[PDB]
Amino acid sequence: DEQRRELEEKIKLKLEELKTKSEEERKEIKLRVIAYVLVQLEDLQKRELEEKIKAKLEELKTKSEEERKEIKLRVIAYVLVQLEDLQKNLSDEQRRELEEKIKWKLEELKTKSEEERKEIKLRVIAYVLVQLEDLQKNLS
Ligand code: NA
Ligand code: NA
Repeated sequence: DEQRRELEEKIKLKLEELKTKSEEERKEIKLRVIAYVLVQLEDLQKRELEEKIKAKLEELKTKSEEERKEIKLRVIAYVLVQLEDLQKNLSDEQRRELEEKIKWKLEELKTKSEEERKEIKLRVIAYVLVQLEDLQKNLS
C-alpha cells in the first residue's frame, strides 16, 4: 500500500518533530490540533457518525492511561499531516480565513473547565481515530 506507507511515513516524521519540541510548545501545538478538529466538527455540531464516535470513546476508556497518551500523540501527528496538506490547497486568503477559525475555537477552548476540556479532547481523538480507520480502507 503505497498510500498507507506514505501516510505512515508522514505521521512518523511529525511525531519525531513533535517530540523534539519543548513542553510549552507541545501544549500549544496540541491545543491548535483540538481547535482545528473543532473547526471541522462545526458542520455537524447540533446520524451514524456520532454513534461511531461514541463507540470509539467507550473503547478508549477501557485502555490504560499510557496507551491513551500514545494514541493522543499519534492523533496529533496525524492532524498535523492533514492540516499541512490542507494548507497547500488553500490561497493566502483562505489560509488566513482558516487561522481566524482556528483562533476562535482556541479562545472558545480556553473558556471551558478542565473537565469539559478533557471530554472535548477525548471526543476529538475519537473522531480523528474513526476518520483515519474510515480512511485507511481506501489506501493502497
Ligand atoms: Na521541555
Ligand atoms: Na483506530
